[PDB]
This record gives sequence, structure tokens and C-alpha cells, in this order.
Amino acid sequence: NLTSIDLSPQTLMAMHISISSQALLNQSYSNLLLSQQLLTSQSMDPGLTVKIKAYQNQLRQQAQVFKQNTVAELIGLYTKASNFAALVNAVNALYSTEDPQVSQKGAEMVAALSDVAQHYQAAAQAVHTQLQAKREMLEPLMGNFLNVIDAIEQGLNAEAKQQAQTIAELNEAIAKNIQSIADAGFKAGEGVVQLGQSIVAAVPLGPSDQASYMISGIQAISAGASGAQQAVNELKANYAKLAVAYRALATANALLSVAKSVQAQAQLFVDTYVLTEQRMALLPTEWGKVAEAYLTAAPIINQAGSAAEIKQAKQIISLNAEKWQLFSKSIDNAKANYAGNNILPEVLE
Repeated sequence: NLTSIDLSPQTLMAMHISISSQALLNQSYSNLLLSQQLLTSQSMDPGLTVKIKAYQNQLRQQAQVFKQNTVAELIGLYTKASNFAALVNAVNALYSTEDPQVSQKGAEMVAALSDVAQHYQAAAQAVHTQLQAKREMLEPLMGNFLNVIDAIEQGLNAEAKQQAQTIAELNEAIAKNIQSIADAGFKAGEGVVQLGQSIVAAVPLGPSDQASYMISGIQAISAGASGAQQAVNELKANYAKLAVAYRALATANALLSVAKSVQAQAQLFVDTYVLTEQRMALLPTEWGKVAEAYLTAAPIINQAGSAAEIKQAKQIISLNAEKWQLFSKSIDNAKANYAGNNILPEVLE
């Protein structure tokens, strides 16, 4: 009986919001990697200088790819959801009970949307397979650069290892702060996201070439109106300490200080890329659930041949339409955010 058909978006609304959350942030981490000053100096360890410049270059290539290609691929999948909402409205409009065969024509269209949902499932799979491929190339790229930093650190005296750990610990703290700020800006999908950037630290380089390597860091847009004031205060305090800690490690190991600064930025990008891939892994299945739900619903909608059965079906469809319209708005805002969040503006005090 009709009482059992589910023409709803299921967990698509929430599933798209959990994707937006990481993809939008990863958009900002891509902008950070592309804004960061390159290492120019050729007056330091020739062997390690080439490993940093090579890694920094390989990261900007992947940041550009994510920013220009992968974001567009996602906006494509979101549009497909709007499109589906629009089609459900049409089914609603068809139930103006003017038509003497209204239930056979209704069944036919629900059966057709089952097909569309199956295409949107396959479209999502295609995007996930590309994200999975990049993940499998990014993990070993970062993994290899970590083994390079580690080999260098394993040969330092105790004073330098402590200066290096202080830095590693602060980068880990700063990442938790940024995440807290981004969550507050995002407002669980209903927010209009913006993150900024500024120079936060510097690495003096032994004695003009590149007097100093300038370190770019994410910043909140409003140092007193973001709805995560404690995180903004911790971020300010942590950047202050980060500046001091690089000045310390730099006295003796300047080039390692640089390598660490780059790896901290890579970590944010690769970690949230992995989370983007993982949230996207569930999307094809969720479209497939809409496909199965719509396939099962159609023959049941066809059995409705009475006055009260057609009235009940109009009601079941009108309700599920409202659900898709609400979802369509969540999508409109996500697309506006992917457009607006394409730039990571400078912030000044």
C-alpha cells in the first residue's frame, strides 16, 4: 500500500552538507598553498633545497587541479540534485487531478526519475573514482617528504629536536583552531563561508638573496564577530608562539624550518582531501537508494485507482516535493559558497 512509499531525498541533504564542509575548507587550503611565497634561495644545502622546491612545486600543481577542475566536477553533482528537485515539482504539478488516467501517468514519471537517479549515482561514482586516484598519489608524495624531514631531525642535538617538536606541536594546535573557525563560519550548511590569510611567521636565511622565507597562514575574517571567539583568540596566541619558535630553530637549521613550514600546509591539504574522498564515497550509494525507492514506489502508485487513493497519492507527492525544495535551497547556498570561497582574501589589523 501507498503508506510505505518513500519519494524523499533520504540523507542526500545532510550528505551534501558534510561534503561541502571539507571541500570548501580544502578550497581554502589550496589557495593557501598557491599564495605561499616559493623558496628562491640557492645559498643553502643544494641537496635539500631541490627536495623542498620539488615538493612545493608538486603541491601547487595538485592545489591548482583541485581549485580549477575538482571543484567544477563537484558543482556538477550539486546541480544534478537541483535538477532532480525541479523534476519532482513537475510530478507535483501533474497531480492537479484533471486527468482521468492520473495514476498510470504518475507511475510512468516516478519510474523515469528512478532512471535519472541511477544516472546521477553513476555520475557521482565517476567523481569519487577521480578523488580516490588523487588520494593514492598524494599520500605517498607527503609520506616521502616526511621521511626526508625525519632523516634530518634524527641527526640533530637535543636543543634542536625540542625547537622542532615545539613547532610540530604548534602546527597541530593551529589546525584544530582553523577547523573550529571554519565550522562556525559554515553554520552546518546555512552559512556564507569566508576565510582570510596573512603572514604569521618568518625564517631568517644565513647571510641580497631571499632575506627571509615569509610563512602564510589562514585567518578568520573578523577578529571579534566570528562565532568561535575562543578559537580566534587561541589562533592569535598560537601564531605569536609559532613566529618565536621558527626564529629559534632558524639560528642553526634555517632550511629545515622552511621544510617544516611547507609540510604543515601540505598536511592540511592532504588530510582534508582524504576526508573529501571519504564523504564522497557514500554519495553514489545514496543516489542508488533514491533509485531503488522510486522503482518500488512506481507500481504501487499505479494500483491507486480510487478517489481516496489518488487524493492520498497527491498528499504523499506534495509532501516529498517540499522536502526536495528545502534540499534545493541547501544546494543553491553550497554553489554560491563554492563560487565566493574561490578567493582567500588578505586581512589587516
